[PDB]
Amino acid sequence: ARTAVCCICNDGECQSNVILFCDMCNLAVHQECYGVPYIPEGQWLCRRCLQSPSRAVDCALCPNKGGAFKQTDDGRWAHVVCALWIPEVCFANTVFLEPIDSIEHIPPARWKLTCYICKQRGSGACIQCHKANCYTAFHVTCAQQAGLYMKMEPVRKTAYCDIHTPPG
Ligand SMILES: [Pr+3]
Ligand SMILES: [Zn+2]
Ligand SMILES: [Zn+2]
Ligand SMILES: [Zn+2]
Ligand SMILES: [Zn+2]
Ligand SMILES: [Zn+2]
Repeated sequence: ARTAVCCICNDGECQSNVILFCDMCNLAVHQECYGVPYIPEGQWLCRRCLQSPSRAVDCALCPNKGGAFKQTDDGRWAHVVCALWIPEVCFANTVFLEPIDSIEHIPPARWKLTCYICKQRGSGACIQCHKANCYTAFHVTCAQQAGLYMKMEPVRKTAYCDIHTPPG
């Protein structure tokens, strides 16, 4: 395996929890952000390149492409980071961080919000600014690519619009 920031947490701090590179698509992920408890001595492939090596995939939860995908339990693909941040979604196995399931428990309202970053409605499940009584909505990956503050912390997962970026 080959051991640039982890595209799930956007942190470059490598260490016991290394950043792996897919030997086919050059995806870079922490073994703990993507669910890789054992690293192979030879080539490592992400789940997308194991299954759909010559075809990119769509996220079931956002309109954006690229980054780190797992299969869902219902015939789709989703971003790890989208599954992490949407409250009703989860991972069936929390060590392997797969499959992504419970997408059917997302309230229809999330698909009716308008992402204020890409301005699209109905193309993914939005989350909202964690600020009380701020209703600004965004896709998880749109918040990531736009550089909004997004923190997971022992586990609370708080994301903020640019008005409400918290002290730090
Ligand atoms: Pr299920
Ligand atoms: Zn990471
Ligand atoms: Zn790959
Ligand atoms: Zn996504
Ligand atoms: Zn968006
Ligand atoms: Zn806000």
